[PDB]
Amino acid sequence: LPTSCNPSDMSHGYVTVKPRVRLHFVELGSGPAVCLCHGFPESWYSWRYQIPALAQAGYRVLAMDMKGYGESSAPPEIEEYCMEVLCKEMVTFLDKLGLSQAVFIGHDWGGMLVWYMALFYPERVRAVASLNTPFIPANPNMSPLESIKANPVFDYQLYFQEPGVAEAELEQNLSRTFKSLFRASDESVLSMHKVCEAGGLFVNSPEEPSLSRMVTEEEIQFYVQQFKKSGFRGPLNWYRNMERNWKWACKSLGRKILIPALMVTAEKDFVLVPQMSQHMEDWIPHLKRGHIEDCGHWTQMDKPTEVNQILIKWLDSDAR
Ligand SMILES: O=C(Cn1cc(C(=O)C(F)(F)F)c2cc(Br)ccc21)NC1CCCCCC1
Ligand SMILES: [Br-]
Repeated sequence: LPTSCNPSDMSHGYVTVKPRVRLHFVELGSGPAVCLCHGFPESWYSWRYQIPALAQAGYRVLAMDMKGYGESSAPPEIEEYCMEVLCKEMVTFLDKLGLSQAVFIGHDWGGMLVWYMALFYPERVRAVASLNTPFIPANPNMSPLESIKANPVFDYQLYFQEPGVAEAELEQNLSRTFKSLFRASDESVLSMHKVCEAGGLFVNSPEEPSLSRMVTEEEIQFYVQQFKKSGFRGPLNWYRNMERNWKWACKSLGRKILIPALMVTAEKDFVLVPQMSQHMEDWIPHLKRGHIEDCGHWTQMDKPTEVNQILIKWLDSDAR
């Protein structure tokens, strides 16, 4: 396993992007700035195997707690978590750090964010990489509701819409929640396509799940402690701006991403399947790619060595 991170041995940074919205990050290394943006329901700590490796390779790594998470602010309002607001806040973050540009690397919702940053703020994005999450141009002729209903494996997203419902289930037993979620593909105890019918994520899953081979008890407990701070409302709110996000995205239609760009697919992510990325070169002509076999949704901790090799190869070449 690559070198990991001990939270108390990190530098912890805090930037107020607006009154009452303060973003926390950890920072390691010197060199060009690289900003890592996690997914749902994660942490800066999801990048624990990439932070040392990137620092060692000659980068200044800034691993965020995204808004809603960890030591970052978690306001309750849904519209605080639309992409337009989130991206503008990441630009403010760079401004207050005095960074003209950073490389942005995201996974999952953080992947979506970094695509949006590359599209709307290219002057601030030196290069962009996404793990698992593709870049799909908004289709102005289709409602987000339609699109989500048109894919069985997105059913959990409908469950996530009604405020309070998923929060209560996810918060009920945090250790159960993270042990249930953070599993390899072959260890999965959940089906994303059968959730609204069933009445929740964990209705058919073990009350006392085993520990995945991917994680230790201590690592699970870190996530538990982080999610006692603000719970899952802010995180889930990332999913509750589908119309607002689509309207914003439509404003960028026709624009091509011309900065250096990397798309990394994961063979065994059964929601963000590799084939979802198949047309991206239409919009990102000089896209580069990596592909990780035997890798599920939780890319960074499933295949940390492979992620590190892909990112470093790309950083040291196409991205410069
Ligand atoms: O919804 C997710 C994250 N996500 C949650 C999963 C769960 O098990 C949980 F219970 F937590 F909800 C989950 C499971 C797999 Br497999 C993959 C991804 C998962 N990401 C979206 C994907 C769609 C469009 C792009 C933006 C990001
Ligand atoms: Br999966």
